[PDB]
Parts: sequence; structure tokens; C-alpha cells
Amino acid sequence: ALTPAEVLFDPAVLPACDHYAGSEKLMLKSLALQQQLGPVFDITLDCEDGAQVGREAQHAELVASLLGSEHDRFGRVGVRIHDFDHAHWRDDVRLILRAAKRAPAYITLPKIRHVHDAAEMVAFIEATRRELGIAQPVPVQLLVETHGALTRVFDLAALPGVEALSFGLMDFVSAHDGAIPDTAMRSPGQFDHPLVRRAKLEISAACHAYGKVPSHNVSTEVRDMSVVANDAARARNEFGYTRMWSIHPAQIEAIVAAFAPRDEEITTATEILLAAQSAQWGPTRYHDTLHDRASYRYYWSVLRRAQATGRAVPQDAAPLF
Amino acid sequence: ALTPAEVLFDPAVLPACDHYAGSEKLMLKSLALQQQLGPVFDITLDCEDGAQVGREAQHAELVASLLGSEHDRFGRVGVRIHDFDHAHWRDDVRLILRAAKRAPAYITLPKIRHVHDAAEMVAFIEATRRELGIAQPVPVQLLVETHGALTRVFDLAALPGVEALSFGLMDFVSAHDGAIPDTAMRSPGQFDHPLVRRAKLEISAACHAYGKVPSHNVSTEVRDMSVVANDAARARNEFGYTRMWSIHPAQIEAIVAAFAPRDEEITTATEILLAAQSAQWGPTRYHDTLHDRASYRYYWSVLRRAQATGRAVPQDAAPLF
Amino acid sequence: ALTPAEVLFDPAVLPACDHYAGSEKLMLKSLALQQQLGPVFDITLDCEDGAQVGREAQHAELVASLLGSEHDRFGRVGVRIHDFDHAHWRDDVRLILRAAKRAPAYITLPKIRHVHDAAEMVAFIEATRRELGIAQPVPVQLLVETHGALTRVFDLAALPGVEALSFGLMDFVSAHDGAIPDTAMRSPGQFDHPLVRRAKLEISAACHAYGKVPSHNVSTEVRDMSVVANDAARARNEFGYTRMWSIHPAQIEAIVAAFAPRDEEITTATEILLAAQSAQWGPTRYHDTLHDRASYRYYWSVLRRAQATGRAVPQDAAPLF
Ligand SMILES: [Ca+2]
Ligand SMILES: [Ca+2]
Ligand SMILES: [Ca+2]
Ligand SMILES: [Ca+2]
Ligand SMILES: [Ca+2]
Ligand SMILES: [Ca+2]
Repeated sequence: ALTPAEVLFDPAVLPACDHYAGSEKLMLKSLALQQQLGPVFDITLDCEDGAQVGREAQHAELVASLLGSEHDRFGRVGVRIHDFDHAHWRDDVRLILRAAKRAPAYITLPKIRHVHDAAEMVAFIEATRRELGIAQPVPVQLLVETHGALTRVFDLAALPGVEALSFGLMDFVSAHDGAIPDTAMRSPGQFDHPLVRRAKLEISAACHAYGKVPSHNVSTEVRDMSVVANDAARARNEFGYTRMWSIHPAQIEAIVAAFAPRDEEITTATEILLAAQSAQWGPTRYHDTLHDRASYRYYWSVLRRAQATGRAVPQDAAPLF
Repeated sequence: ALTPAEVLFDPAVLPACDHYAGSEKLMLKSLALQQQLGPVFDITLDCEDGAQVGREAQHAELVASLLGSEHDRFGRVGVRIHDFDHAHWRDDVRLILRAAKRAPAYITLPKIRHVHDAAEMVAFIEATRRELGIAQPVPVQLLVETHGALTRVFDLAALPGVEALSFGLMDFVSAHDGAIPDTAMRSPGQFDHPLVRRAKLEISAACHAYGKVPSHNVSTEVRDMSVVANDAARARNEFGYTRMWSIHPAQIEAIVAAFAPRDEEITTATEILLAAQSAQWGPTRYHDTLHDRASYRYYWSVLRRAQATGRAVPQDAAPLF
Repeated sequence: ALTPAEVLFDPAVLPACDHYAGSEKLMLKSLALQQQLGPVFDITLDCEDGAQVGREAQHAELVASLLGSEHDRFGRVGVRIHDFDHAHWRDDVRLILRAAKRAPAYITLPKIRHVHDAAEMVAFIEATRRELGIAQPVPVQLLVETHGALTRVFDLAALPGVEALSFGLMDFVSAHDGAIPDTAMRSPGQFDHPLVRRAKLEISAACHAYGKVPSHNVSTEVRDMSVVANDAARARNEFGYTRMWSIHPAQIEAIVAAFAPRDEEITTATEILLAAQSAQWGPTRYHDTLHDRASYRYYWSVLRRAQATGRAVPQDAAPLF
């Protein structure tokens, strides 16, 4: 018989939590925690908004000293540098790429205003790593947190060296100069305020269109993890994000859990697909619902991801592989 | 006095139901039903997802044999062919246009990824019908059900030989590789899931912008017609669709009814417009509400459609024509 | 220590109410009311939909006679002229600019279909005022109330001589030829109908992206001011509009109040920023919530606007200036 892989029409993957640390104490504790939990979350060593101002050179060296060190056990430690209109952004790239025992897992670019700004920064990173004789290119992630970036967000998603786009909620709200209430930086405003909801969906649609990872902003709530876990669920199940920032180690497990695979999907996919197979991939009826190749795709996507990620697939599903 | 037609600033129309049949038995039963009900719905003879795979040539000939036959009583029978990246799509066009006693009412193109893909297919259809000496061009309808089509959906709406765009809900959800839950293929998820709601509104706005018909996806619910009728109402009254696909003959009357004209609108339009006329088309007050030429347009659109479609217009409305 | 102005990353302002009058009696009463209340609202002397048809030349002269007259006390009186596809639009510009003792505060262009249409009209206004030896250029405001304008609404926001975009709700609904129910011209439909909500957010995002004023459509409700006041609140707090049209003098105070500054914001901003300052503009904790430079921006925007507009700022905030 025919397999779904050969009859059905036609994805980006990074760890689901991006944990930010902007000071040495937090970096070291995060790194230690990553060793305990394993690489279920990335760590971003932050030079920008997560850090105080004034020690820019010293800070980039601190960051560089941790990359590929004894604390970086999995190679899942990236960085965020300064913005294009900042004096130290090239110095961040040079200091960090020169001194890091291993290159950062990715470089996060904040406050992109124009498409050319991002491309130029991506290009400088490539050039620098090329001359330092670094083996592979360094992935870049872009913040979409200005008017300019949101307007051209599809152009950003399309950029070659860019693996993900992240929403900058606070900067985006602040960018409206008070026209959007600060309640939009908290939940549920950050999901329900029409302009913020609109921006999040643009970023998400753009990422999916170009096979990039849509990364959700942090929850600034540092007490109620119940809120944080709910944010992560809405980002995932309503907004189509596949990753989310963390700003406190207690957020990490709530976020990772929210993005865990739903194993409940696997038996359903198996049943539907086996039946589809028997109907020669023509339309079928399942539980008062019509299915055809357009929905089969979904369930094959579900089975494919499950088997790939070494999740339990029913023996019945064998003739689909 | 002055008529609305001469003072007011400044539409596409197809049957409101597009009934799909992908097998001979269903095609023949649909055709028979169309003869009974008259052409209140179109029929699309389906070569793609509504049909099993493997008999592609035989299937296109079956389809071609029904077009303009004794069963095709009104010329309101179209087809859906294979996609641009499929081997048999040109063969579908040639086999069907060559053998059909009368050309299809339209040709539906599934899974458009790029604007050039669609244009090229539209162009091949024109060329083929031109060489076969077919008298008029064959209208094309495009599925918007990929990332590429949604991104450039306004460019699609603008294409010259394209009369309508249809939303492919299942393919669109599947296109997100699991990021959108399968609950978004069912109601109310298919209206309330932010990314699906977003896609539907883009397609709709694009169609209206370029005078094309926005055609809504089928309800996959084949038991509860109450659900199907509600879907059709939301597609119409919230999303601005003017047509909807049917996948089961029991859906057809629910869909056709949902898109029926609201005669309640006609007396209101008459009253408002006659009063506007007397105020020399300056602003008026009607029921605690201010009206001016911007709203008069709406009510003239309502009267114009009613009189055109031979619906009952009050004798009082005479000085508006 | 360091001030927010020197560490933080990175606005258009017009009166919050745009009161329309399309007849001499209403213009004169509006002008008198503006003298009483002071310039808390603009007045637009209307030649288009707010006026009856047929006296076009006489009407433009009436309008021109009031600009800069004894009734125009503050220079906050603009006009709306006819559309690009109208015969009298150039005549409106010439008659009005030639005869007005002082130039209009702005010129509102209705029913823009294409970007070039608007640019061309903006250019004619510049040319005319230049040859009449008028000292400064006349600001233009564009109506976004057609399909063509909404599609290219970001291109419109970007136009050099354009200070604001206004949503034309009734024309926009009417533009869909009945596909959008007339209930979308009333509240809550005008906020909740998905296509109208979508259009309003596009206009708003575009204006903010290019530093223009987003101006909300009028409430056509002329009895219940409670409705009007609620409309203004949703336009402001959900949709990000900073101005709203008025069509009845009783609407004016409800609209102006809805857009009044929230003084409650000032102490919060002060507290957060003073603390940020002490942490060397690194991240801080405030009330179970994490803050960093991305949110500080918001609160600095709040303080800056308060001090500028001569509102009461706490003595504690001194080291932030
Ligand atoms: Ca940010
Ligand atoms: Ca609590
Ligand atoms: Ca489909
Ligand atoms: Ca039931
Ligand atoms: Ca209007
Ligand atoms: Ca009342």
C-alpha cells in the first residue's frame, strides 16, 4: 500500500524555553541549573536590557568567558548583544567571538528598525567568525519590537542567517508612547489588547511562512507561576509560538511543560491515517467528521514528530512508515 | 429630484454554495439533486483531495464526460484539478477541456504556493482553450491554503482570470505542522483560533478589494447540520464571505439559506434614502442615528440588489430609480 | 547619576476631538462653542458628506469666509473638501486658499482610492498655497475609507505632508456592498465585527509606525452620550487612536474627557524610574513584576508628556530631568 510520506503534500525546532541572564550571578546559577535539568532550555547571556549600563566591555568579556567553559555543558548557550544604533554592538561581536572557547549557540539582535540594519549585522557576524576561522556560521535571532520591524516582519523572517524571531512586548508597548496602556504588558492584556494581539500574530505567521521559530516574550510576573504557565499555553495554543523566553528559573519548568508534546494525539493520528490508507487516500469519515489529504497531513505531521523524537508510536502504525 | 445612482460614491456574484463531489456516484447524485433544486448551488467535480489517488487519467475523463452532458442542466458545474507541483495538472486541463461537451463553469486550482505558479496555470488554461477553439475563457478560482498564498493573497486576488479565492482550512492548519491544534479545523476553533481567524480575514479583505468572491471552506461536520448552518452564518455575517463549500448534500440547503437575502433591509433602506433625497443628500437623522452619503451608499446597495434580483421593492421607492 | 533621557531607547499630537460642521448654522454655533470652551476640539468646516449637494461653489466661499474670521479665534479650524474623482476638488482648494483670511488648520481629503491620488492632491495644495504666497504649508489629513486606501494604508501614513489618517466607518462598511451588515456602523459592531476591527487596527498601526495621528470615526448615535463616551474609550484604550471625530456638540465633551490624561500614571512612573536609576538602569523588581529598560521607556514617556503639558510631576522626580 501507499505511505503518507509518498502521497501527502509537504519545520523549525529549537528548545522551547529561552532563559535570560544578564548578570554573572544569574548566568552562573542558570548554567548550573542547565547542568541539572539538561538542555531543556537555552540560556541567553544578556548584554542589553537584562544588564545594567556602563560596563559594556567588561560585560562582553564575562559573557565570552562562559561560552564553551566548564559551565556550558551542552552548547546551548547563546547571547544577546546591543542594537544597531548602539556604539558597542560591533565590539560585542568582536570581543565575544574572539574570546569564547566555543562560539555562542546564537546571537540575538535587539531593536531592529530596518531590514538592512539586521542584514548588515548578520553580515558582520559572518565576516567576523569567518576571519577568526570559526568553523560554522553563528545563528542569529531577531527581536521584533519596533514599528519598523513589525511592518517589515515578513522581510525579517525571510532573512537567510536568521533562525527565529522574538516578540519584544515591553519595547513594543513603549513604542506607542502611551497610546497602548501598560496593562498590555501584563496578562491578559498582552493577549487581548487588539494591537498587541495583532503584532504577535504577524510575527507568528511570518515565522511559519519561512520555517523560522516564533519565540514568545517573557512573563514579567515573577511570583505567580500559574500565570506564567497560562501565558505559555496561550502563546502555544492560540498564537502558534513554539518557544518562550524565561526571566526567572521558576518560570522554566512551567514553560517547558506547556510546550511538551501531547501524546494524546498519536493514537488519533494512527487511526485516521490507517483508515485513509485503506481508502487509497481518498476522503474518509471519522467520528461524524469528514477527512481528506488536507487533514491527513496534520496527523502525519503528528506521527512523524513522535517517531522522530523517540516517542511511543503504536505497533499498528508500522505500515505508515 | 436627484437619484442615489447619480449622487452617491460607487460587486462579484456567484452561487452561494459550492458543492464538492470526488467520485462518480457522488457526482451523479449531486447532478441529479441540482436538477431537482435548480442551480442554487454549483457543483465542483473534484480530481484532487476529494478523490482517491492512482486513477488520475481515468478520473479526469469521468469528469470530462459529465460536463455539458444530460446531467449538467445549467452550466453550473466546475472542476478542481491537481496542484502546480503535481505531475498530472496539465493533463487534467488537456484531458478535460478536450473531451467536455461544454467547458467547466470554472477551474479550481489547489495549493498555490507562489503568485507566478497561479498565473502560469491560468495562462495554460487560456492557451489550451484558445487552441481547442473554445469560445469564451474559463474562469479560475484559487485555493488560499499555503503560507505562500496567504502572504501574497492580495496579489492573488488581483490576478485577471481569477473570479474567486477559497480558504483551505485543513491544509492551512496542517501547514503549521502541529503549531495550530486540530481543534482549529472544527467549530468554533476555525473562527476563534487567532491565526485561522487572521487568515480568513486576509482572504476576505483581499477579495473585496478586487471585486472577487470570497469562498468559505466546508464544514467537515457531516451529522449536525445545526453546526453547518451556524458556520455559514458566521462566514457571512462576521467574515464577509459570500459563498461556501459543501461536502454533503444535507449541507447544501443550510448553506443556501444562510446566504439568502434579508428582505427586512429593504423597507429600512427605502425610508432612509427617500428622506436623504428630500434633504438634497445632505446628512439626516433616522432613529437617534446620524446618516449621510457614506451610509446612504449601503442602503442604495441594498435596494439596487433587491430590484435587480427581482425581489419586492416598495412602490414608495420609485423616485429612487 | 544617569537620566532616562540619556540611557533609554527613543510622537504626534493634535486636539483629541475633530468636530464636523457642514452647514452655516452649525459652523457658526461650533465656532461660538469653541470660543467658550477654548480650543479643546478642532472644527472641520465640511464641503463633502456633511453638506448637501448642488451649491459647491457657494459652499466653499462660505467656508473660506469663516477661516481666520472673528469666529476663528484659535486657528484650530480646518476643512474637508471633495474627493479626487470629483469635479470640484481643485475648485475647493483654490476658492478656499484664495479667500480665507488665514489658511485652514488642515485640509481633509476624503475617499482616497490610490496612493498617487493623495500625493497629487497634497501636491496641488502645496503649489496653490505657494503661488498665493501663503507662508507655511497646509497640513493634510487623509480618510482611509476605501479598499484601495486600506490596502496601501502604510504607504498613506508615510506620505510627507500628511499629519493624520481618519477611519471612514460608514463608507468602509458601504464599500463591502452589503457583505458587512449595517450593524457594523453601530456599536459594538463597529469594534467587534472582525473586518471593521481589522481595518481600524491597520490604520492605527500605520499611523504609529510613521508618527501620524490616528483619528477615529464619529459615533452616529446622537442621543445616548453614554455610548459616545464608551466608543471614545475603546478607540483610545483598545485601538490606540489619539483623536476622534464629533458630529454633535454634545459629543465633544464626552470625547475630550475620554482622551484626558490619566494622572494616576505619574506616581507609578516616578517610583519605577527612580528605582531603575539606582540600579544603573539594569532590570528591577516592582510589585511582583520584572522591569527593564524596555518598560522604563513607557514610564519615561508618561513623565515626559506630563511635565511638557504642564501637569503636576512629583518633586521626587527631579533627578530624572
Ligand atoms: Ca526587548
Ligand atoms: Ca498570587
Ligand atoms: Ca484544501
Ligand atoms: Ca448531535
Ligand atoms: Ca466618510
Ligand atoms: Ca437611551
